[PDB]
Amino acid sequence: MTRRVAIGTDHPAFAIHENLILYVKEAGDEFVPVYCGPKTAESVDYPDFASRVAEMVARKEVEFGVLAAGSGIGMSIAANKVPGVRAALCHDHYTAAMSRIHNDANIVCVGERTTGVEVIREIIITFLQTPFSGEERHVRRIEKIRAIEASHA
Amino acid sequence: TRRVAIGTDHPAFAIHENLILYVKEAGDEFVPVYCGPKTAESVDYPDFASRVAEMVARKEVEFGVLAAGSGIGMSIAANKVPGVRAALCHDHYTAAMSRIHNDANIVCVGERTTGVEVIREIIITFLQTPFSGEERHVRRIEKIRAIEASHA
Amino acid sequence: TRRVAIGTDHPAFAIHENLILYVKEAGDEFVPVYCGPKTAESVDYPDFASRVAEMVARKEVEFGVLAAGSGIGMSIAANKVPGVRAALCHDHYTAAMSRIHNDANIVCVGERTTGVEVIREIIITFLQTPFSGEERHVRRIEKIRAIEASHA
Amino acid sequence: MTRRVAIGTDHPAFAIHENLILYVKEAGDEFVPVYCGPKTAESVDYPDFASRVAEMVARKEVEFGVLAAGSGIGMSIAANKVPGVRAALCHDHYTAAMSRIHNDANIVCVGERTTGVEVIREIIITFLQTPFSGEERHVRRIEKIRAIEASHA
Repeated sequence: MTRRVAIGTDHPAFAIHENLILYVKEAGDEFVPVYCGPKTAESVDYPDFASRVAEMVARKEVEFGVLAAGSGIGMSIAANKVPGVRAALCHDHYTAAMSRIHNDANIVCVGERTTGVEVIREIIITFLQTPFSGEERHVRRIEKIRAIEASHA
Repeated sequence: TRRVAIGTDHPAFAIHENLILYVKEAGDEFVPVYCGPKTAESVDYPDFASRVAEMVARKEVEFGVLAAGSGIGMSIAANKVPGVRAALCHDHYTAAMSRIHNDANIVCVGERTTGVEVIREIIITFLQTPFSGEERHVRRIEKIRAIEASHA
Repeated sequence: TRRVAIGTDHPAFAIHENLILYVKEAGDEFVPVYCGPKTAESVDYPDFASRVAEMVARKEVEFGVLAAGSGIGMSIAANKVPGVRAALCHDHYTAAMSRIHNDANIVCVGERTTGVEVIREIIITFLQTPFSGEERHVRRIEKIRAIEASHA
Repeated sequence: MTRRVAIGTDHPAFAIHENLILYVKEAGDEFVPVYCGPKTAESVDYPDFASRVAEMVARKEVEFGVLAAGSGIGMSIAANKVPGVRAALCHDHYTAAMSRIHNDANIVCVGERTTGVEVIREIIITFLQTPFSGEERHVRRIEKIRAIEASHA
């Protein structure tokens, strides 16, 4: 009945991982943060934690992923390489909402070096709270994304 | 000659001629190859993403540009193609860093989120900015390829 | 009835009917009063900023909306009018916080920087979000009035 | 021959004031940061430091101002109430450049809670390095801003 939300970061975004845990809780009591990012401030490679969270989402161990890094760009590239993952790099409320409404995104990506924590807060909450629309055209398009995955499997 | 395949969906069709011009503005060496819809009628972004992304994957063009409503769908779909690194950019900084850190080969923009002058800036910056070639970045990009390999 | 004066310059003239509609979308109580140019020919933003800002200052309308290329000129000029608090917004968060913290009475947007769907979001959020009325915010807003007074 | 750049913040942006000093220097050796923000992390009111920096710019004690706060919105409202000041709230490279090119802005405002430090870095550098265009229409429009000031003096 509650909804698990896996969280990953690289090194620069480690400073805000408690923030991320908190922002997930702020979305609602039904959202459970599962912190899977570095345990310390040590330099890491983003694809390893993108992969870690992405696989959890793909295997359905969690419903949602949060990936925070310098820019979030590498996070969104790495995570989308995992089949079943729809990872959206968001920079504001609008992209966060539309990633859910149009793309039924299951991973939100943000940049610690690009986006202020209060906007990251807003992004995480909006992403978790905004439902997928279910509308015919979006379903068809998401299915075409799945078709692209299959053709390369 | 550095060829740049351009794809859009319906809302971004209205600015396709802008994208063609912005690519050229990046320098004489940059050659736009328009692969988007030829009318304003509604299409599905993954069809145009795939088309551009396959061209990049297969080395038929060096770069792609995908423009849609938000660009989010474009970046999800394009990245499903092995060898693609598609970066959804919303400013100069992300456009630059996508090349510097990630050696992105596709740039994604939202026509409904980002004004055309910033889209212009994004495209020019993306094409002009070189990959750093720095050690850690090369290692991380290979790690992306190792994720692809693990699912192929 | 909560009246909202709308002003633009030339690049934002193309979306003036959008702004009129976005104001209405904020709720039935919101009434757009268009005070921008009536043709696409080039104008000077401070003329339209002043016009809208004077209406807000004089209490003839509750709110203003200024749309230009970047909105930066709009926000500089509008703020030169005593009683105006003009907020240049580029997303939902700034639009909300301009009302919550600053009790902004004019919202400024760039047609060349910010896509129309985000402009739509900015306008709706700006108009719908109430000022917090919190103590520190009231004190700081009065401090803004004391800066005006010190130069009048 | 060098160019003084006054820096102010409120409380939340105090954490990054050394960043701001550094970013001004990064624009070039000709740019001299003059830190005028809070000396400590104590809660302050943004208009007081906006005023402080704005007056310095208006009196021409410095050429440029940097104001960093939560959102930067209040900073840009307060600073523009000082005659002679053209304070631009910027959130990216484009607005930073155009504030100089079109508006000959003399104060840049940023939000610590909205904009990541690396974008703030880019904003400050672009603002300081980008020249005013001098073009006829911008001069006329800036003069109309001055005219608005006069009519309320």
